[PDB]
Amino acid sequence: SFEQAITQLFQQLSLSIPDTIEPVIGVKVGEFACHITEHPVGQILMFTLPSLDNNNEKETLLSHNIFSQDILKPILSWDEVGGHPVLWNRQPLNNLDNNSLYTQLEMLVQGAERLQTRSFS
Amino acid sequence: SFEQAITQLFQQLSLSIPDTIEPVIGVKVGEFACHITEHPVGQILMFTLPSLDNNNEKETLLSHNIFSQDILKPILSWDEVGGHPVLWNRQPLNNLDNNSLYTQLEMLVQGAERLQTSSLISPPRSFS
Repeated sequence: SFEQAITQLFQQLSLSIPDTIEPVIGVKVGEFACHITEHPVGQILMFTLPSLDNNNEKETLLSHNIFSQDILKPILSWDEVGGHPVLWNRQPLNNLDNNSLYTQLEMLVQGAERLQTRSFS
Repeated sequence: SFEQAITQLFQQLSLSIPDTIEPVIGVKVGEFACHITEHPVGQILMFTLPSLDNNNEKETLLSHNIFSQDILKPILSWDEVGGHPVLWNRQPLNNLDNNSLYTQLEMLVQGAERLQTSSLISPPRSFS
């Protein structure tokens, strides 16, 4: 059912339907590299690694996480292993329809856009 | 199906079943007042307002929100409307079990207990 979900999603996005479906699928939407996988079993998980800013205060960052009427609104978190932010959303694979994966990906990138409101090595 | 959930819950918790069942139900465990409600429709939301500390840094507080295998692991957030922190979890009202609503409340409370910092001995504080 996961393979069917990724297949259907790639179709809707006009993406080359993979004959081989890896555990973690990748889809880039502009500057946001999104990852799609099943975890835990029966749950579709999508995450992106946003680039926050030291300027943001704790309460402001935590404000993004308040619940809303949309269960797909993404959660802003931190991965202590890698040492960087992680924005993610999740939904059940049992209760999934034709616009589901597509909508979850859209909700994730919109949440990522909301986190932005440069120097490099 | 929501009222059917609050009953089984209160029953496993040996609580008095109200006469009206407000859209938002309240259950208090220890020092944590936990609010329960169906939001959005079909989803059972539980939340409590935990006491935090400037001690914890932004990365520490956000690290509590990483995804894991447990979908009931609560989320720490901030409610800018009320101006306070909110810890919450949520699960499909159409997939509950004879141990789900319970495990959800337990996960929320355990999450709040861990964020709390209590004095060894609470001193007497004045007020009006």
